Amino acid sequence: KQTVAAYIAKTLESAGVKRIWGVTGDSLNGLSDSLNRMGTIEWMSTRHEEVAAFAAGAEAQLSGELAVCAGSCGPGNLHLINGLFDCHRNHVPVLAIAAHIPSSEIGSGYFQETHPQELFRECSHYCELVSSPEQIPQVLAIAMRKAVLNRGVSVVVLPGDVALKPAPEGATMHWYHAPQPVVTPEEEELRKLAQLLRYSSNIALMCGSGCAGAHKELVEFAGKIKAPIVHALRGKEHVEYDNPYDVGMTGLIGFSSGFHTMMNADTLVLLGTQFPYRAFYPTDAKIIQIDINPASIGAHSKVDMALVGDIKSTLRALLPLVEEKADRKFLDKALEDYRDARKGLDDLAKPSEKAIHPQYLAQQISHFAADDAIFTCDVGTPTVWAARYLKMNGKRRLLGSFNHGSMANAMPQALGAQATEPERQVVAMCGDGGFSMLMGDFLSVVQMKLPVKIVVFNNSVLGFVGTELHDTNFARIAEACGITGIRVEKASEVDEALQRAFSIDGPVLVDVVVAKEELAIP
Amino acid sequence: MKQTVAAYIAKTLESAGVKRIWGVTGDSLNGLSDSLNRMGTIEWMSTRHEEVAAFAAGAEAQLSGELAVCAGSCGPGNLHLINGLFDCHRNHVPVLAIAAHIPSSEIGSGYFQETHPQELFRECSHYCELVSSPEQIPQVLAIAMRKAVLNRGVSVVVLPGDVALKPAPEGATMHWYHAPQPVVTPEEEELRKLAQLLRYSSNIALMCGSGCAGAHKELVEFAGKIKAPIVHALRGKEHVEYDNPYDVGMTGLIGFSSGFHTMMNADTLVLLGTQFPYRAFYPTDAKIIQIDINPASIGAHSKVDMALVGDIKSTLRALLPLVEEKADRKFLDKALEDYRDARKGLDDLAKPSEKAIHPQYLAQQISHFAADDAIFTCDVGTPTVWAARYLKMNGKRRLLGSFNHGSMANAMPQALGAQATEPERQVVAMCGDGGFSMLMGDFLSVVQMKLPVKIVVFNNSVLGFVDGTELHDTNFARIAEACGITGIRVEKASEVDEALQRAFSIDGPVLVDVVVAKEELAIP
Amino acid sequence: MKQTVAAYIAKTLESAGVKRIWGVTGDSLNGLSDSLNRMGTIEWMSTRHEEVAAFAAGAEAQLSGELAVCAGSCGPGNLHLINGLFDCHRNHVPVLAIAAHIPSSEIGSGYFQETHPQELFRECSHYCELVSSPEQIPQVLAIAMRKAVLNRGVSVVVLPGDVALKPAPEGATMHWYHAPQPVVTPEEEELRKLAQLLRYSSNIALMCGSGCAGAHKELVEFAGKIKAPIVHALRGKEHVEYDNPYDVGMTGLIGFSSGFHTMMNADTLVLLGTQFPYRAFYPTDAKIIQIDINPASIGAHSKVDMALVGDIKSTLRALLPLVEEKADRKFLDKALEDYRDARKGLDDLAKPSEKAIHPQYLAQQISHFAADDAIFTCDVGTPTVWAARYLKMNGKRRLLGSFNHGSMANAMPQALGAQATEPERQVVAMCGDGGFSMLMGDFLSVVQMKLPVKIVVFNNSVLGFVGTELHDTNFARIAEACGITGIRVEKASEVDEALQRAFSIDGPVLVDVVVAKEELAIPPQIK
Ligand SMILES: Cc1cc2nc3c(=O)[nH]c(=O)nc-3n(C[C@H](O)[C@H](O)[C@H](O)COP(=O)(O)OP(=O)(O)OC[C@H]3O[C@@H](n4cnc5c(N)ncnc54)[C@H](O)[C@@H]3O)c2cc1C
Ligand SMILES: Cc1cc2nc3c(=O)[nH]c(=O)nc-3n(C[C@H](O)[C@H](O)[C@H](O)COP(=O)(O)OP(=O)(O)OC[C@H]3O[C@@H](n4cnc5c(N)ncnc54)[C@H](O)[C@@H]3O)c2cc1C
Ligand SMILES: Cc1cc2nc3c(=O)[nH]c(=O)nc-3n(C[C@H](O)[C@H](O)[C@H](O)COP(=O)(O)OP(=O)(O)OC[C@H]3O[C@@H](n4cnc5c(N)ncnc54)[C@H](O)[C@@H]3O)c2cc1C
Ligand SMILES: Cc1ncc(C[n+]2csc(CCOP(=O)(O)OP(=O)(O)O)c2C)c(N)n1
Ligand SMILES: Cc1ncc(C[n+]2csc(CCOP(=O)(O)OP(=O)(O)O)c2C)c(N)n1
Ligand SMILES: Cc1ncc(C[n+]2csc(CCOP(=O)(O)OP(=O)(O)O)c2C)c(N)n1
Ligand SMILES: [Mg+2]
Ligand SMILES: [Mg+2]
Ligand SMILES: [Mg+2]
Repeated sequence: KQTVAAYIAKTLESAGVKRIWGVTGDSLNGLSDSLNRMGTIEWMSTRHEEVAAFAAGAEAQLSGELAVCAGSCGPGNLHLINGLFDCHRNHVPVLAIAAHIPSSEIGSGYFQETHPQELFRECSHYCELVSSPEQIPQVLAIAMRKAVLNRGVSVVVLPGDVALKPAPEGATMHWYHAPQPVVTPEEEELRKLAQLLRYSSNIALMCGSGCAGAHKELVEFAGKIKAPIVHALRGKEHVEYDNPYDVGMTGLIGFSSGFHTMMNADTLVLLGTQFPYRAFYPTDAKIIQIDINPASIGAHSKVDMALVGDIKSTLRALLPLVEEKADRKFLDKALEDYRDARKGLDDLAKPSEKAIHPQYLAQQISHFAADDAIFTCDVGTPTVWAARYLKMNGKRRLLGSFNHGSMANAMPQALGAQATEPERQVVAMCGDGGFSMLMGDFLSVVQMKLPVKIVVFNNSVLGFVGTELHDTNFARIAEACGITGIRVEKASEVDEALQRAFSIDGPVLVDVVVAKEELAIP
Repeated sequence: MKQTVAAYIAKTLESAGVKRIWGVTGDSLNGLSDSLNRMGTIEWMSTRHEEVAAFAAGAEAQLSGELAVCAGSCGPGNLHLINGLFDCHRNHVPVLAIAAHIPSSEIGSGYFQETHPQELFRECSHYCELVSSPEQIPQVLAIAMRKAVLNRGVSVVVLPGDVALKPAPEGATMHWYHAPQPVVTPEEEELRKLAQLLRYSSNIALMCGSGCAGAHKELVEFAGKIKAPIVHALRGKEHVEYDNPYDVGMTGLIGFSSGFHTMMNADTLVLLGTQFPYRAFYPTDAKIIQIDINPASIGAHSKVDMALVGDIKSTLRALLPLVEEKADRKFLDKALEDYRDARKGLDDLAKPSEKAIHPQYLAQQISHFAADDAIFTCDVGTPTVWAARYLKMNGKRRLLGSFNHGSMANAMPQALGAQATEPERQVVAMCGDGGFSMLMGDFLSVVQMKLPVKIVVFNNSVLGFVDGTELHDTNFARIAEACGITGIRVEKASEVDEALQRAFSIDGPVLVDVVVAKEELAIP
Repeated sequence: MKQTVAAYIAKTLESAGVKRIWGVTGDSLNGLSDSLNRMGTIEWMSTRHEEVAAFAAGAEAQLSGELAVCAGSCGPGNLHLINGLFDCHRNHVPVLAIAAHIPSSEIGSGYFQETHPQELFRECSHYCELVSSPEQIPQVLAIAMRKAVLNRGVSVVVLPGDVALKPAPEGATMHWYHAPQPVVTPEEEELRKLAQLLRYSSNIALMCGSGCAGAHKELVEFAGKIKAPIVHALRGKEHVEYDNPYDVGMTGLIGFSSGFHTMMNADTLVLLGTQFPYRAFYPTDAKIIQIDINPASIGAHSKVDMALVGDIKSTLRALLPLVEEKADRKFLDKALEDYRDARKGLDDLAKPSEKAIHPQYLAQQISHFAADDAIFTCDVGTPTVWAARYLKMNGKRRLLGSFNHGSMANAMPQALGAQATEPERQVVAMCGDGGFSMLMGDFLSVVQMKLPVKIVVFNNSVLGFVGTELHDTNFARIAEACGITGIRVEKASEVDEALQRAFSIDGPVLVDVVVAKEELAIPPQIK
């Protein structure tokens, strides 16, 4: 004998969830009451539910495990929506509990009435209203299983009255963790691919986050066929380290070596990528794509050969079939292009008496941040600088809103990262627009005591792609909130400001006045 | 080489091997019709109601294992597809629907025939998008086709008639690379855990669904190794219920005692590739193990103590060598004995009589006289019960229905698709009188398309599965004759054998209108 | 009152005056069937396809002016209603759809027959909600019924079969108060402005749609006062094209020259209760004034220089005394002359011949021999063209079609609803061969319900309006096999007697008329 809400909480507990992110409301009484009497799952109270969703997404990204957020009826859960798009687009396992108005009032135009079970369809792969307690075991099981195994958001919509009703007595709360299966293409398909590669030249690999966990195989594959690698942004943390074949990125924020290697390839292998910018794929090259998701195949380019498979096990099965190629002209030219490009990048990142080049600031962040720091970066120029200047190493992490493309993601994600890894350094590279767009949750940094290092790229503008922001002193604002604030205006002050911020035993905001820059590198 | 968006679509489908498109025309489909006529390779199959086009395409996809296509004109045209598309999607068969749409310039104004197909079809598809711009078509079509084929379901492309007539992007490619399913099998560690669990479990039953298609050999070997009786969900019947000494029937209301009891009494239950939806028929204190390729199926209709994601064939192949042979066969032997009793009860109901024709007799005789490799379709209603209980399967015969979506009137439309896909093969539609008359207009398609379907109407002059249950008494044989198809009216049990034999021999379509009694479901 | 949710619904409908519910049963409808049986007042009308139940309910609501109801079982059952509900909603007729739903405990699990009707029906309704809890039903049903009747369109109530069987709330009331439409008239200032504008406008035409229903007298008086020819949109035909010396026909592709030119050449155009959707047929150079009760109609298919919200009857009554009589009638006289030419062209196409039966001859003869108060329905396709051009209206006859939603196969199903609603009245369905065969199963409903519909099939063995070839079918033979009289007509000389026979027979009849391919154009009259 327990409530529907208790059944949910116990089942989550069994699946190993550690916390739920949200803001309360009366519609969530059943859930709050369960959490209080359970005393194991921790409630993380944010100032805006949007931030709860972002934070849960960051937690799921880092842990590889189901994360949970919740919102009260109407406006409460509606506030989650932009953060849930980010979670879903980032392919991270997140369950959203959307509390709903009393079921008796549905359809009458009631106080706070919305229809969450319709609103959230696009940003989830499962979304249903629990009208009856008898639904909860099936609805919760499918929701959790899809969130974890399909890697995305599931939404359970729970009227507050239904939450307080008795759960079905025979229902079980134990959760069996089923890992991903091994997914690899048919042997014949691998043989066909190997044969194709045998007779292809000037091959480049475009690698995305689907290569996570396959570093060793990827590097061995590139070396075997002599293929330079370019990586999509979400592949950066997984691909751009211990990798003599990596030659950068394309797209507008990429650089010349990535751009040319991609354009000039005669054969292109897309490995676990969704890189969306169609005009950056070459016009006449064979294109081969390997992905676990049929929906990704052909999404942003023609495809001459498609294979469904997980990158790690596909490459393991493929490697022994692939003959080593001696011809390395294309690779050598790409590497030479890369050397030139990096040098161009580096020339932009120097100290000056004029104004602080944000690329200098980003470079120094990378230089002084921990060996295993977790970085988040706001959509806007901070994404450009992170892409171009953060050095990855297989331990560091980079989170952003790279697919959904939302401003204001950095600090909220940092919040989730820091709570998930309390001992780890977390550095939020924020825009002034981004930081102020969800500024209220700066107070969460204090309230939750999460030592997040916030660095604001204060260009007092909405700089990426004019439209001015009033000269704001964020350091002063931090101090007023009870967090250490450091105002940086001279390039010579940068090094010491970052070192101080990182050493302080607590959260810090470094407010750096930076120059407006350009995207292209001459 | 300039070409229209519609031509680009048609060429791409041609390259993917599509042979026909099912629909009814309209002006909003001019682009498409024009290019099908120019191309002269994909055949246009014109039905009387677009709902039937969708059912038929689903039957084609079910039988061929390959992408099938249907189309509808703007507004009401494509809207007519919807019930059939639910059936396709629920049956997990690869179908592309081209929904022609009003001219894009009139969208949002309350125009003649305005609907929003890109919203309507969300639920019965895994991909559904409006093509506003010619520049979309290569990506939209690629994703639509790839998802339909590999995710096994319906994709919808909504195409305003004016956009269809615009130039396709010049660099777009129309060649289609056929990517087969991957091999999907659980990690080794998980298989060893399962093997260990089975080693310490007793009284194991297997509940097998259509996910076992292609895995017959492994399934039977597995059951024999651990001594587990098999019960099958309805959509597993054609794949599981033959050359199988472990099979003990079905549960659910249309199942029977042996299936019922074996399921209820098991201490360990292994769900293999099944979505069997009737929650109260799963046992209450059993360990439940479920193997499925689709995370959404896991735990959908029962608790799950151990879940594994994997394809049945490849999972059982990897699992078998890890599983120790069990000597204890009491549970299996008792299930088999139950089964012997149940099958005798079933047989007692299927006898000729002077009173009235027992539909179960009729079904039994259909099974007896139909070809070794006949394709059967059956209407939702009593014909589904009789098919389930009396059609003998053998690894060549096929059974199609609307088993998940549960729509009346599916049998003849599916038969239409089956017959066109396999022109040399015998196709037998087991129809209800409600079902047949609900989409009766496409009976004319049987003549127009010259598809020798054998239609057998279970004429109980009622909506018998379930006020408004009485249908005015109707002679469907007479209606057939008036349409130019042979009609045989059967009212005495003694006439059944010869009526079926004549129908099956006739070189053309035939409707056999059999007056059958009302029957109870339970069996004494 | 101890009763179930379904019983509460049935009693409330009974109190609102509903006489019948159209549908096909299913187990998910047990609660409702149960209640209807026990009540014995509302009649269940069983069709062969639920799509037909929806069309038929729409026809009933169109003719009676009152709430009509249809129902469907869970999943495929109610899903089958959808195309007919689009027609109802687009025709602005009050219809409640009861969509039975799977047991609420199975929702979200991928259950047998699972759909989400509360999402599917959003576009073709102005109210659509799931009843999860018995406590909802009084509010949900009250809003559903009120919106259907007063907003004139479809409301959908989605009702899981288990919830249907639960107790209704004990204090709920089942009595229904009928609230009529309010009087809606523009503010006096706006009428004054309009009158002033008309005073200084010339060459004025009126484009009149079904919003003019009930305003014939005022409309004709208004046109005469300012000397404005009237053209009518198709759905205005039955309301406007009779006892009207100002009416000069229709535009659009199926309209004719006089309508076309009057519309194109006007310097001032007044849209009265119309949604005429074909944008290119509005004049490019004229002042446009639109009066409508629905803000969503204003400017939907043309620019608008002056807009007024009001009901046509009230608005014209308040406007007339403000409007000065105009002496200048050149524009009107020219339109009337154009009209005389156009009707003559129309008439020349409607002659008997030994070659083949011109469908326009067939339509003309239907109009000539049908009752003076017949109800006509016509399939989307050529029958709509012929009805538009050849049916003579008179203020008693009615014309139903699928004119906005534009669905094939509407004619016979609408005829079914019309005949049941008016059992003593002659109902003539002008069907296409495509239309008739597309929902042919419900031909059996004509027998089962014993509705004496007169079906006339324009058998051109093609999908003629717009892969169009249909195998030669003999529908008369099919009728006979179904137990209905069938008359096969192949010579023009046989038409007159075939129609007279069909209309006299005390029962339903199908007249299968082999007709020729035609064109929309009408050759000009001497100039
Ligand atoms: C302001 C801004 C500018 C940007 N500009 C650029 C730019 O110039 N260049 C750039 O590159 N990015 C840019 N982006 C980021 C860009 O939008 C995309 O987010 C990114 O390029 C996609 O990276 P990915 O392909 O790894 O994406 P993901 O979305 O992470 O794709 C993962 C892919 O791998 C597949 N996959 C996952 N797991 C496996 C597996 N085990 N085996 C096989 N396949 C698997 C998935 O199905 C999916 O297709 C920008 C972002 C922002 C905010
Ligand atoms: C009137 C009527 C009465 C009915 N009553 C009954 C009844 O009493 N009993 C009954 O059993 N049915 C009954 N049904 C049918 C029932 O509703 C379901 O259709 C049926 O039980 C489900 O069968 P299944 O599990 O094969 O379904 P499917 O939907 O075919 O299930 C397939 C499952 O296998 C998975 N899968 C697919 N491919 C693979 C693979 N390669 N490897 C691993 N997994 C895979 C899928 O993800 C899915 O979960 C009735 C139907 C009707 C119309
Ligand atoms: C094959 C085919 C071809 C067609 N071609 C043509 C054609 O060539 N020409 C043609 O005219 N039609 C044609 N149509 C029909 C056409 O599509 C439109 O449905 C029709 O023109 C609309 O007529 P209406 O304005 O009366 O429409 P309705 O939809 O009946 O619009 C009524 C309008 O009045 C408003 N209203 C209602 N009540 C009141 C009131 N009391 N006071 C004020 N306003 C009120 C409503 O809000 C609405 O704006 C065709 C149909 C078909 C099937
Ligand atoms: C919520 C949201 N609003 C608007 C945009 C459009 N947009 C993208 S980048 C950007 C500028 C971001 O400003 P800031 O955070 O200050 O970053 P900057 O580029 O200035 O460094 C805007 C307005 C967006 N991506 N998301
Ligand atoms: C489109 C549709 N309408 C209604 C139902 C509910 N229903 C299920 S079986 C049935 C009666 C079936 O009639 P018939 O085709 O004659 O089969 P039988 O009478 O032999 O059971 C009905 C009305 C349904 N499943 N699908
Ligand atoms: C359900 C539906 N499908 C398709 C269309 C497109 N369409 C419009 S008219 C027509 C021809 C109708 O054929 P028929 O009923 O025989 O009429 P006619 O031949 O007299 O034009 C078609 C197929 C439609 N409007 N509605
Ligand atoms: Mg900025
Ligand atoms: Mg029957
Ligand atoms: Mg025709």
